[PDB]
Amino acid sequence: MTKYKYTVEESERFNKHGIDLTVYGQVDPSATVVRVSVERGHFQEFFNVRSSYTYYVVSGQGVFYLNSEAVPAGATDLITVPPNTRIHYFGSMEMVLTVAPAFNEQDERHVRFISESESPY
Ligand SMILES: O=c1ccn([C@@H]2O[C@H](CO)[C@@H](O)[C@H]2O)c(=O)[nH]1
Repeated sequence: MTKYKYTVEESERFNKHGIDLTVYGQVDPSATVVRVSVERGHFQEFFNVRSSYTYYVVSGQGVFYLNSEAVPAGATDLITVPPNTRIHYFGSMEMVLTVAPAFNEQDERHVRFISESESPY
């Protein structure tokens, strides 16, 4: 009766601000986990008032901007962003993202769009 396994085939998959998201559909108040694929960048800056965003970099190389501070990131690195921190990133990377407490779109806040020319990837 209990669903333990979620697959890519059954996931919701869409593009948002230059990234390709795989949202498995996990429901759990403690955290939710998604895949993020980025070719050149996440061309938007945002923050989340409630949840920490933890990015594990599966492959590739990029750079996060966290409250405007550059944080280089590469394969096998863990990037740990606390709540209420402005986020954007450039790069060519495959990542696994944890949002803890569970992602709620109501908690996210748009700061600005970013020109695609700003990414050096
Ligand atoms: O369940 C989730 C988790 C993350 N994201 C999005 O993934 C990006 C993470 O950088 C942000 O645009 C964030 O809103 C979603 O859309 N849904």
